[PDB]
Amino acid sequence: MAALTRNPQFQKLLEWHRANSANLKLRELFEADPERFNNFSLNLNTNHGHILVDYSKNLVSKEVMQMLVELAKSRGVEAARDNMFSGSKINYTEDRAVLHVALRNRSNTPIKVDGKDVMPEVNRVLDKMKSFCQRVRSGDWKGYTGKSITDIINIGIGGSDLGPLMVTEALKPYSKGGPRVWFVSNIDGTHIAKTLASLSPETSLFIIASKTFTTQETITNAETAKEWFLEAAKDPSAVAKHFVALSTNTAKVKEFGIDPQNMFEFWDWVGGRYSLWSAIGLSIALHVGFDHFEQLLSGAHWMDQHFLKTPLEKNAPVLLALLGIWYINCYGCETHALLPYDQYMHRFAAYFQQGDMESNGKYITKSGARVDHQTGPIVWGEPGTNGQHAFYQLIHQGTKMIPCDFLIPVQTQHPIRKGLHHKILLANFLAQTEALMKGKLPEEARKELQAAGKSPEDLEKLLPHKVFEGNRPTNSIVFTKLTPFILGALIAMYEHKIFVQGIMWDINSFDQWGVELGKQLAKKIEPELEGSSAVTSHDSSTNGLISFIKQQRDTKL
Amino acid sequence: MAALTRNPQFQKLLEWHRANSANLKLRELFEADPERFNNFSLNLNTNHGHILVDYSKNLVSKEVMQMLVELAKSRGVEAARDNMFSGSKINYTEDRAVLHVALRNRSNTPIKVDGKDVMPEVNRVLDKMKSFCQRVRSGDWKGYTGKSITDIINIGIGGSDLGPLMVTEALKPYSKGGPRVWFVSNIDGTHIAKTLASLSPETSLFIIASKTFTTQETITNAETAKEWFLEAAKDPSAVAKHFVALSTNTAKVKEFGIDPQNMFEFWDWVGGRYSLWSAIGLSIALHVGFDHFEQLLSGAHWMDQHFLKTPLEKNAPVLLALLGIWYINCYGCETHALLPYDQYMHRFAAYFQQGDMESNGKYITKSGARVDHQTGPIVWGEPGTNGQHAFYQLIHQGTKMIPCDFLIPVQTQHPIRKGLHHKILLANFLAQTEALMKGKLPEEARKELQAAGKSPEDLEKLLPHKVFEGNRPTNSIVFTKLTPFILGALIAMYEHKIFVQGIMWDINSFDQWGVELGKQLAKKIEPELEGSSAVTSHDSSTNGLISFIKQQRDTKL
Repeated sequence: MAALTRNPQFQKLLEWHRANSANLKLRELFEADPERFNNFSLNLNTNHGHILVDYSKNLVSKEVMQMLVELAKSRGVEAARDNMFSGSKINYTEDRAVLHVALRNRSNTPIKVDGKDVMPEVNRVLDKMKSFCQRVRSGDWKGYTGKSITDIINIGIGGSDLGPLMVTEALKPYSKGGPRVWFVSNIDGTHIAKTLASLSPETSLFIIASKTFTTQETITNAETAKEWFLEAAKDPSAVAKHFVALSTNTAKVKEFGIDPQNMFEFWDWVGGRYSLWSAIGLSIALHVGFDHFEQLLSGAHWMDQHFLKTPLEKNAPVLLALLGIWYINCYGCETHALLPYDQYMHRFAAYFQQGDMESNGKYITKSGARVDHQTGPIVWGEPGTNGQHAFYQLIHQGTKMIPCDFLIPVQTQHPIRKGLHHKILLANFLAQTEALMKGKLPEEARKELQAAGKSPEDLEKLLPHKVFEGNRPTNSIVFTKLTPFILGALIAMYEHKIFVQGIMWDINSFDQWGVELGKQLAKKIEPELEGSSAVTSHDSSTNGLISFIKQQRDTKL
Repeated sequence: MAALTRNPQFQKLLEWHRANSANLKLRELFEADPERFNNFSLNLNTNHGHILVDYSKNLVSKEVMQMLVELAKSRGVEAARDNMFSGSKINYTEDRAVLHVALRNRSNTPIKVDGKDVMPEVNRVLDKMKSFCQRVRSGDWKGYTGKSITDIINIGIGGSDLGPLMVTEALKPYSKGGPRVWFVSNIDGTHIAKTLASLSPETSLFIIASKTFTTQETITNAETAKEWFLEAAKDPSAVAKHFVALSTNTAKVKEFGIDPQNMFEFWDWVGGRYSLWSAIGLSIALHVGFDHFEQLLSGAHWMDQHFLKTPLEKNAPVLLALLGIWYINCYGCETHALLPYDQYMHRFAAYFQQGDMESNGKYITKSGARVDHQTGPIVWGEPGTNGQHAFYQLIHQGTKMIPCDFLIPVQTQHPIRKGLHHKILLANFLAQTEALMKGKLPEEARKELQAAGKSPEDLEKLLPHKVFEGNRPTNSIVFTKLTPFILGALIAMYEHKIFVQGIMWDINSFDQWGVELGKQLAKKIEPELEGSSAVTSHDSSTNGLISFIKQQRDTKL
């Protein structure tokens, strides 16, 4: 077996689930205990707003929570956490530290890697970012014709794209006085082409986000951008005015035409999917200003300290992680839905698809043994209320159990019509989790059908269709306002949730060996597509698809 | 029990799966049979491009496919299809026809509901759409100060939002000369506020899209837009120059204050999630032109005819449906990933979240029996290569089985860098399904590590992490180019896939009773949010969350 399944606290939990989970009914749990909300929620005061983590609408009793906390302890969560924070090389397959927490370590307490404090270098790069932000935002940094920069274009993939995109989208109201920001990520030529179409080479600055500065899709996009730029500027020395790098590859950066002074460094202990807090967040700082970026870091730091200092039984990321374990390893739920009732947060779910799924979509444990249990879930979701009119039909009346996190700010950034829109938004946020829990009983639906004037025959036929079984569990995460600080705390909270789950599963949340095979095979296919010759080097499907491509690419429609 | 589970062909299939499925190995299937691609793919010639549906990388043999087709016949798929196309009231809980196929019936062969041909009214509304599009796009239609329209704003949610948004995004290259299009859907005031901030009341045309014309989000947004407009125009007669309605509800459209000549009608037999083909598609036609809209309809019509006339064994939507049944009801896969390698198609997956999940997220059958089997899957995805660098780690090396549809056009709309970007995009499209199929054996990974110069200790430690188990099934759907016609065919193909699955499960794909409870409970909560007094009328969680909102809404941040 594996570490988790051999653990006696896990075995006890699974045994309890087998014998008792059918007796867990949300309606009954609330009726039996008026203190349920009080006992199954955390009201966190950050001093910059409150975050309420209400986990009371979950299929758990006091005893279940106790068993879950005991399991976290006996899986080594507390020790593993302290090891991360101290710079221990917990990314064991790559022999690397895991120190996104250092990037936002506002206290500046030394954190050592190989006996050396990383904080001076973290702060040196932050200082460089601040200076660059002043130069660009003030208009002092001039393009090749002497004009101020109006547009920033981040070119990067995965961890170099999703974070900056999600955060600038979420913090749009804080971008007054900032340049417009654009994100190019797909190798699909559509992405860069449609972006460049709306830009002037005179006033556009490109940020090339790549640690190695050899990333294929990113560098291809970067080179396309440079070609477009040079068509107008006709001067290779002008590239330094319009291109900067988030990288450590000084030689390659200089080769590209970028001034090495404008290379913003980060470190091997910064995972791509944990990198927005580093130099990778430069586009955030440019867009909303460095002050707001520091606030984002500070919110994450607050949550880091919460995670570090708080007993497990009232520790927010730990409890979220444990509820996830309960649903994944005991109920067997494949997915986890993130449903923010906030249009600004429209890329939040997509961000945590990488954060969660690339971290914990794993199957080999620390010992090298294959797991004999489930690991990371499929993360998905769309903002409310839109989801209600798209897929909530399935959540309410389908055949899947789907743990959902509902998220909302109390205060809106746009209190139009004396708060009418936000009142309705809040009402829907509250109603949906209430509905998911309560359902609608036959006696309730029957009276509605009778009042609607349905015949006895029609009523009988329609009745089961109108019944909601309910008992569908949710978390509700409510926060004062979606400020840079609060957003930072929320992202960090989920980062640590993912960490806790990874430790409990005995997997490495911080490597990504599963991307290698696709990369290898793509490099082999690339040169085969050129020219008219038949490709026979693969399986018949791959060959057949290539044949179709070669036959169809010249057809005039 | 239910119709599917009681069916002897289904029980035979399930028994076969139990006894034989573990012996299905994709790598070996391809090695043993050079004709595999040829035997498990459909190359459809539409005369306006080809669509290759390659299902050969699925965990199926000839025997499995035979059993699946026999099951479709035993479940009465052909008769049910014919009933849909003939105007029979197959939406049995609402006693309605299901006639999205009539909307795009280019042949104009009569389709009767209640003994009356629907085609004259379908065509009357299309003619009205054509005339209106000509007037607006030409610049002839003037706003209240006498200026041409520059911006179109669709206000609607769910079925009245997702289709037009997805299609205008996918067909962006065909929008040159057309007005800018905006989509407002969320009640969240951010959505309308940020849209209106970028617009002038003088040159903006609002399209209020709602089947019922009573949806709270849509009517509230519409009223907010009207108030903003009238603050500038100060003349109720000016509304007729700036507001049109797409609806079935003439009375409510009139009540809102829109001229009947500004109403584009559709019918009760047009489901919201099947409505883009109707008047609801007005924003598409305005953006890309009515000619391109007609091409979209024509593509759907081609696929409708394919579905209607083709033997099941060679019928694309039927085969896709059956493969889905195989994975859902035999393998127990919760999800289905849609992965278009096309940035323009970035909202395709989101569209089919509604299309699939709202249709087949059901639990009551035609006989009134509760299902004792799985129904509709959770649909999700992001376009390649973006999804590729986010979550494919889990697809390759997690603990979930995830059927994936990979989609790509052979010809790009933007063949920049002499086709370099598209070459890389195609290579990745091909490599990923190859990688998912093939995997990488321990001995293959061992040789790679040996060649890398790894010590025996370092090799043994890393080895298991580098293994890819493979045997992960995919469909590859490749088409000549993403034109309006081909897009129409692709959407219709999935519509019919969803239909076939619904018939086989004995559920109603065309109602949506599961959205009612949330609406009811939100109406009750709305007035409770007003004032500072505590709410005690709900469960303690709902009460506690309301208390938090009331306590936090006045804090300065």
